Amino acid sequence: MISSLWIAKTGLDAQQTNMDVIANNLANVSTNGFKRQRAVFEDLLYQTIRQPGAQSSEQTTLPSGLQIGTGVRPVATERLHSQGNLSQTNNSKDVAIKGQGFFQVMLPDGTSAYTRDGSFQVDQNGQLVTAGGFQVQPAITIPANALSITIGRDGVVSVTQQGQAAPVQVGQLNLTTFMNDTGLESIGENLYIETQSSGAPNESTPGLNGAGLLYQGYVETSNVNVAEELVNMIQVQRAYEINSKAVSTTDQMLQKLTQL
Amino acid sequence: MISSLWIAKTGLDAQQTNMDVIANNLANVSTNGFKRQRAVFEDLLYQTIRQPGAQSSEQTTLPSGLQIGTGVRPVATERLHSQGNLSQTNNSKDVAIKGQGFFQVMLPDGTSAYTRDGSFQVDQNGQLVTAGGFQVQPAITIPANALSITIGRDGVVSVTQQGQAAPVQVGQLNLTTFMNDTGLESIGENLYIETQSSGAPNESTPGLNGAGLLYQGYVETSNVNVAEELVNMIQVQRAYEINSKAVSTTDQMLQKLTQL
Amino acid sequence: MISSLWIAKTGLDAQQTNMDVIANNLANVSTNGFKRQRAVFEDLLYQTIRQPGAQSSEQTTLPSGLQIGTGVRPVATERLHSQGNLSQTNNSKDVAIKGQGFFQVMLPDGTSAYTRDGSFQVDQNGQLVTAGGFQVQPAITIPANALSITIGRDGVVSVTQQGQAAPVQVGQLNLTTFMNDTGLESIGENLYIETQSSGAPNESTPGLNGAGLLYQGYVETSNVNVAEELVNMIQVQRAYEINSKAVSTTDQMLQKLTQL
Repeated sequence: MISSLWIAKTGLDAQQTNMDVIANNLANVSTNGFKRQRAVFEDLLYQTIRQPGAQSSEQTTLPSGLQIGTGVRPVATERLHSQGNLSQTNNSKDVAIKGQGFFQVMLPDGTSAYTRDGSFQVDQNGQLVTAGGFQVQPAITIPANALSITIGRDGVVSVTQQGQAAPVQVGQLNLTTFMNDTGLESIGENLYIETQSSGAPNESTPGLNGAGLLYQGYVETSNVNVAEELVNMIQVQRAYEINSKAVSTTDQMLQKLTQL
Repeated sequence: MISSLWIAKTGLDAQQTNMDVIANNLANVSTNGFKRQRAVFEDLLYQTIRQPGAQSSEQTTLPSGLQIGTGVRPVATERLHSQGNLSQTNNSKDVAIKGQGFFQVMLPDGTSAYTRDGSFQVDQNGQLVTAGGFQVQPAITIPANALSITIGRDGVVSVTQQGQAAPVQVGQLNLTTFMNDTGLESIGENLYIETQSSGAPNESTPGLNGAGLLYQGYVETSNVNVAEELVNMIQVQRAYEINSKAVSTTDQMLQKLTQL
Repeated sequence: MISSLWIAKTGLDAQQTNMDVIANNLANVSTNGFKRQRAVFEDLLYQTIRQPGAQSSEQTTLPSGLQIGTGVRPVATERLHSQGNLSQTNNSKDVAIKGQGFFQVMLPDGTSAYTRDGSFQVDQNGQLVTAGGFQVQPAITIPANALSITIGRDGVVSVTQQGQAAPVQVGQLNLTTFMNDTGLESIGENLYIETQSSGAPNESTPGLNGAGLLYQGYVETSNVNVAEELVNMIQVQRAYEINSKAVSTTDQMLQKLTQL
């Protein structure tokens, strides 16, 4: 209709996506291992009318010609993979991570996902699963007569058998690093899957080769900054305010043109 | 948006960082070996509208030109490395430090960490560890037939064997001194790893070369005074209130402006 | 468009600058050595319609002719360089200044800046740097075998070596003073630079030449009068309300001028 109205529509859509991201952040406080997400925006086409070069006279140059431009196309959402603030859960199955690294988990379809969530569980068959039976990699099977479990800083998981005066080592729990942590594609369940952007996964025991360390009895909190989200929400509401104002102004312009 | 909103956003961000630092300081009272932190702030860019020099006429000079300025960027969260108070734990397996010095520790990489926590413990294989299987350096192996253990002010760890009336020298436990204590980067557990600003580690015997002494039966208490932290908290909370008030004022300004 | 509307726009922009200054002042509470700014405004053109002199008759003179006037152009922002409130931070690396004067600092660009922050450090090479690794002036280096540092209120810096019973004089730390401290152009980091409105930097030992004294273990707090800032913010909010109302009135007058 008018070049103005499409531009304002793109602006409204951009503010709406930005509010979607803020709402997803704000809802996911108190979710373990969640990574704050933030939208990066990007301006659209520029309809060039007079070429910014294009010497006007035989000598003059015509600096900074006429170009209009449209749109606010949202180009990406970066995920901030910073260390969450650890919290003392004092729970024997809850393990947190300090530094880079992701737990590897075998999805029932046979593919591997990666989670920064150590809110583990032990099922019927003794496996370490994670809130949904997603069996970890490599498998760790607690003996049926084990009493108490411990997970060292180096990932060595061992149990205290009954009667046995020793912590026999049951399994080894290793992490995985991606040379682009941000490029993982989340599929829900607090899980990410490998894509072309993240690059190949390097699996190693904790500590070695850039991975972090494992802290039993702690859980990683979401790195969502509450005040940042609140001011973001105020700013987004006002930007939406203003863009709808622009839509209405273009409406009034067009309507006065109609009754002409 | 409005410049005011960005400036006040940075103000709330800085005050939240201050509040979180103070909360960590206050919640870690009665944590052995904790080191008190404080945040140091720093203002951001100054948008110069008129340059403070920039003569107007051929005579006049325009003193103190117009520059707005933004932000309260927190330039650091430094850590005060003062000597904590000694308290009689009476436990023979706990040692504290008087003066400079950190107990060196082997991470699973083969690197070095450093901790002022001498509540040493015995693993299954007899190596001295510190709350996490951190095999102290250099390697120290408590004998199986240990009856009592002593650690002098020069750091020699010697044990009483059955039958023999002599404290056989089982190991030596020297401290590590950095030229900049503040520069250390914590990785939790009250452990610090060497970094470029801390300086190269100087490993040396206790008591000599500026180091401190090793006191058995003592634990060093956190250098956090509750009264100081509470007065600091009062000041910070009032600043936080004022900054949120400024954000709300800018909100009201904008929403009325759009009501126009 | 309308003579009313451009004047009202100038009023809105002046109030916006005023809120910017208030928000930067108010966000920089709890910033050591910060100085409050205050914006000074200045009315624009006065379109003369009838000259206030300009005899109408051979005898009458027409007092108080007709001139309309526009604009509220903000002409300057003066930074108030008074003494902040010294507080017992009780740290051997924090020194405040009592009276006039600035610490000179050598930026890596080679040029000189000046700061009223004593929140110093010692980097890996022993030098005193200022929360950002900026080498103070003149050169200084703490010997590696130092145990303490004291800054006499004359400015002489002396450390206590090991063994030696004498605070060997490491160096001398002197201040810099300007005739117009307000003229200094701040560039963030709490560092100002010499501008040609401030004048040549006159460097001298503390005390002499009108420079102030050095107080170790103190930090000079920002001189932001919070009550003045808050009442100013309320006043600015209402003034913005009023100017937007002026824009609204002009808009309605135009709207039923067009409807005609």
